[PDB]
Amino acid sequence: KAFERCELARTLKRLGMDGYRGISLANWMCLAKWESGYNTRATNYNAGDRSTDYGIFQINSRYWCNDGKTPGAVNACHLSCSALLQDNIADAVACAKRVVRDPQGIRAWVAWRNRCQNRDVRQYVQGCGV
Repeated sequence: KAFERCELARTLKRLGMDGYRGISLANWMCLAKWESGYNTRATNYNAGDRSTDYGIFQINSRYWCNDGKTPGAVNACHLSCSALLQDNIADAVACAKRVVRDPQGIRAWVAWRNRCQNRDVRQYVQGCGV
């Protein structure tokens, strides 16, 4: 599913992401925008280390979800990576909450540091009613 900007903003708000572990909704929006363009079926295989990024938040198979073909993988979210490809993002959000509970927080995604950190991220939620 390809989410519309404001549709996603309201959905994440309802799922309790606004201010989760100190992370504002606009930051989560900036993350999803740059990671997948708000698309839930987005996947990216990393030939270099044999892992794959799944879904709207592009969660990696080495630490977070199990896809069976990633060497030395752990499944911290206790989810099949398949779960991160659903139209309903409830599982993806539960796993993203798990990711940020680690010391790095939102910094775990390098794309966040490149395109969101120290930037005006208000634009991602403007006019959405959140």
